[PDB]
Amino acid sequence: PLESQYQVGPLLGSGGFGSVYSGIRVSDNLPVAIKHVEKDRISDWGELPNGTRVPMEVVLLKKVSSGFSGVIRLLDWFERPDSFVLILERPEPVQDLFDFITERGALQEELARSFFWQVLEAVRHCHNCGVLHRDIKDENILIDLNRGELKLIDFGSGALLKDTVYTDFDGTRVYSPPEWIRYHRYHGRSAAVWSLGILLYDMVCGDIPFEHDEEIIRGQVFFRQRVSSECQHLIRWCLALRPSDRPTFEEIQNHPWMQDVLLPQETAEIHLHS
Ligand SMILES: O=c1c(O)c(-c2ccc(O)c(O)c2)oc2cc(O)cc(O)c12
Repeated sequence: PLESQYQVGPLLGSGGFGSVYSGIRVSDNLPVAIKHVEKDRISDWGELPNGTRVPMEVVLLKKVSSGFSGVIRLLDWFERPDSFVLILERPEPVQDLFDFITERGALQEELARSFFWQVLEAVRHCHNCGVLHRDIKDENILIDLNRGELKLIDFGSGALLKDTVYTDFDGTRVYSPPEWIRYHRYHGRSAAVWSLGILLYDMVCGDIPFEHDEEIIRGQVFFRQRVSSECQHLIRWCLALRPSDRPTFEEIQNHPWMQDVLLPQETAEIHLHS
């Protein structure tokens, strides 16, 4: 087989998620993203059904890879002496939500509703597959600008979903809940809802609501942009200080602010000018 099945293109990005390059599967010109991850920098390892040591990221991706398009799919992976190479889907054209928000500022509520709904559907799919992302944020969401479809990326801080407490976390701090800040303890679902509240605020205000630990613990949300009362209400519910006071995914999707969502294709035609 060998890495020769792909043609490497420009470097797309680099950070705590490794180095990701644009690529093309040679056998059928399929667009792909090629992620290199150094073995030394992988902290959380897992096991494949057959007893092979792979990055947790590979285990989680396999569990969420199938028909549904709300998550970027793992097409293949390789092991090198000092690294792992993951071959992932690559929509074209695409822009991550962080760059999209940097360029356009705060999003109209109609656009934030379509986007947020799609993130909720993707997170539900991950949880239904027994996977917790633990790093939901704008930088980890890609927008397929032609189809108006959002795709979750970088499962490198994720874990298998469980009903017991998590005492470890290596995702983004400014998106982490007060219970992790103060006690180093959180439950998967409620911590995810907290990050979804941070993300929703980020979408409708153009920036995250909290920067310091003190602000997260206090949980007081100030709106810097004009935002409807219903949206503000949903945000404040997602950012409730007590985990049990937060909405479940069902309660979020049945909220009045979430009604009459646009389909992804309508979303692109009206807001992505495509
Ligand atoms: O298709 C793409 C993709 O999958 C990824 C990706 C996947 C997993 C990661 O962990 C990550 O950091 C990036 O980035 C991209 C960046 C681009 O500019 C354009 C793309 O088409 C992709």
